[PDB]
Amino acid sequence: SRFKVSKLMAYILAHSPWEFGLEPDEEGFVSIEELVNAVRKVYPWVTEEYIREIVERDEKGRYEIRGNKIRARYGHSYPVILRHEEDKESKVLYHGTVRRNLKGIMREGIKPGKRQYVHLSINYEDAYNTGMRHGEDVVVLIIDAECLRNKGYKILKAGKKVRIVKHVPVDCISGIL
Amino acid sequence: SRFKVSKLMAYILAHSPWEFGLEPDEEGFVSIEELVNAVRKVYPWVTEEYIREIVERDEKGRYEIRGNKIRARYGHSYPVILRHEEDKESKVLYHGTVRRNLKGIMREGIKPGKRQYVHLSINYEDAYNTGMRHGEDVVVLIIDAECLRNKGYKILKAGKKVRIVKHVPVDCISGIL
Ligand SMILES: NC(=O)c1ccc[n+]([C@@H]2O[C@H](COP(=O)([O-])OP(=O)(O)OC[C@H]3O[C@@H](n4cnc5c(N)ncnc54)[C@H](O)[C@@H]3O)[C@@H](O)[C@H]2O)c1
Ligand SMILES: NC(=O)c1ccc[n+]([C@@H]2O[C@H](COP(=O)([O-])OP(=O)(O)OC[C@H]3O[C@@H](n4cnc5c(N)ncnc54)[C@H](O)[C@@H]3O)[C@@H](O)[C@H]2O)c1
Ligand SMILES: [Cl-]
Ligand SMILES: [Cl-]
Ligand SMILES: [Cl-]
Repeated sequence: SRFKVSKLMAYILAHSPWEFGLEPDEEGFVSIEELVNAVRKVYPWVTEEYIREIVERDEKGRYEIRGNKIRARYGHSYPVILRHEEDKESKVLYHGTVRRNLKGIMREGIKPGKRQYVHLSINYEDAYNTGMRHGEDVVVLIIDAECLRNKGYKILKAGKKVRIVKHVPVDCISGIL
Repeated sequence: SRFKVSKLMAYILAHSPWEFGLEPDEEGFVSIEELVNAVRKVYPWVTEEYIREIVERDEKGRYEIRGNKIRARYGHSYPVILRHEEDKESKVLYHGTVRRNLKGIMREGIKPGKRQYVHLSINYEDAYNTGMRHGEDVVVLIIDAECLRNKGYKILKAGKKVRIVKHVPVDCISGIL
């Protein structure tokens, strides 16, 4: 299925490319035919046209093709240089987490942890879906983006609905749902 | 949670699809995006990727995806046409029920009742758990599957653990757990 192939694409591109012999450039980009060969290791119906259709029909916009190079735009577990467009439009953003983290967040703000950035969503639905990775008892913080920027933070457009920012101080959290 | 959304998928696919606007075919298949859109009236965060993940991780293999369509494989409360492969490898199967039904079963054998088929399990554990739906005083009948096949019956692979047979005569009940 496209879903299964996409999961392997995320694994290869965002998490363990070297296991397959790929060498991401400093922005995550690999050659698409190396990627296609690696995916056929597992799913041999896959071709370059199939990879491209997945990229182009992705509602997240989580993949990016440039020439015959391809990457995950965001969410890697390894360091990448993220040179993304600034979001200046959004007034409200959302961060999904589990309730046990509120204690930390309300006194520390939202911190990027082991990533370069904190990940937000322009929709509460997406923030909830992502906050679910850490457990059942999901809460979604409402974030004041104009307040973020006025503190001097820049908000980048990592995906269609994903937004990233170095940090969210408590002052910028305007509700919990 | 995956629990609640799987329960809603079971309700929709196996019990009440019409109330959601879906129109199962003669085999119980609905379009996946129709299903996703139905589930999102209750759990608005649910995506098609989340539903495909549930199908994949279901330890029963109770859902089936065929192309862009999805069904419950067995266990509907409404009548559906069942074209599953024949199980020839299992030698013993299990039927979980409650003690009060023993008087009926030993008089008559195991009867499909409202369903097209009796539902058996590959696994003693799962037979027990399913039997608990009808009360707390559960007994699991050991069924001679080789006997059923020598008697004519065709046993089918409804699920990865579920097997279905039209009727189990008393002569085929090898014991009581
Ligand atoms: N969480 C969201 O709202 C959201 C939005 C869009 C995309 N995503 C995607 O999900 C993945 C990242 O998941 P994630 O956002 O859970 O990050 P993560 O998986 O790296 O986990 C970091 C966790 O730390 C928690 N945390 C942050 N500040 C804290 C503090 N001060 N004290 C205690 N805990 C704190 C966060 O809420 C989060 O649960 C990426 O692929 C990203 O693109 C998440
Ligand atoms: N019974 C099991 O061990 C078992 C195994 C695998 C899956 N399941 C699943 O459980 C769901 C319901 O299955 P079920 O088997 O509980 O059936 P069911 O819920 O449709 O109820 C039928 C009941 O009638 C009882 N019965 C059968 N013959 C009888 C007789 N002659 N006299 C009196 N009572 C009699 C059965 O033991 C059962 O308790 C289905 O989705 C099915 O796939 C059940
Ligand atoms: Cl990922
Ligand atoms: Cl505007
Ligand atoms: Cl059910």
